[PDB]
Amino acid sequence: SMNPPPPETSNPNKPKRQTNQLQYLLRVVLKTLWKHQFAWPFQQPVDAVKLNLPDYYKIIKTPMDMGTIKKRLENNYYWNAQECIQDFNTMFTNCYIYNKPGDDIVLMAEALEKLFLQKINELPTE
Amino acid sequence: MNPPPPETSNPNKPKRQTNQLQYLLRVVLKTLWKHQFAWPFQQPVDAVKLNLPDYYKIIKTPMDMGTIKKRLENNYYWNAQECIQDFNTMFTNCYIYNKPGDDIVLMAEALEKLFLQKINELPTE
Repeated sequence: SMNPPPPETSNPNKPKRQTNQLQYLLRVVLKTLWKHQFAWPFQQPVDAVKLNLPDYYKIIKTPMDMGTIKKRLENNYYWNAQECIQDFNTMFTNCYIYNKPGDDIVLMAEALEKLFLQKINELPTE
Repeated sequence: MNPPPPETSNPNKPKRQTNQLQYLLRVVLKTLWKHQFAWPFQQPVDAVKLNLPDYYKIIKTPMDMGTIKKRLENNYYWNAQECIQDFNTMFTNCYIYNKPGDDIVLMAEALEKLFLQKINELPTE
């Protein structure tokens, strides 16, 4: 029933680089999704204890949230833009996995995913 | 606490069935209901669930698509403009409660654009 530690956000062993794509993922994609009116359930790790969801971390074994993605971008945790895109995709699919089609939280996640994809469509060239 | 939803049946008002009112239900309501952006507008805002204690302090004329649907089905509207006014109230309530450029406002603006495209083909009176 207890929450796991949050995902790691710093990797001292891993080389760092700053690219136009990674800058855009933080300053455009993360920032835009963060300020969306539907963003609140996704801004921090699911507190399954406080929300009374004892089965959440039995079902969701690869948790991800926007606060973690923000920290990973800030800490240069990602070398390839695709690692960051994968984390966003994990966050959305975790919502679809844990919940059921038509739940409001799912409709919120779907709207964020569609906006996310629109912003990714304009990712700077590699 | 949320207010009661808007009234949708008026036992005193006479009733009529017109091409414009049919179109508003069968075409306009139907098309808007199925838009990707429609769900936040399909029922009254549940300000208790969303923890928005200020919503019904700011929005004193609430309106939503489910109420419009019911009003059309119950012949609550005599004039098509009464129904058009309700859609317009729905959209402006979003602009009033929120701020320019908010994502929810952009959603309402897209629904309003579609609404106006459909109203442009409303049958004549």
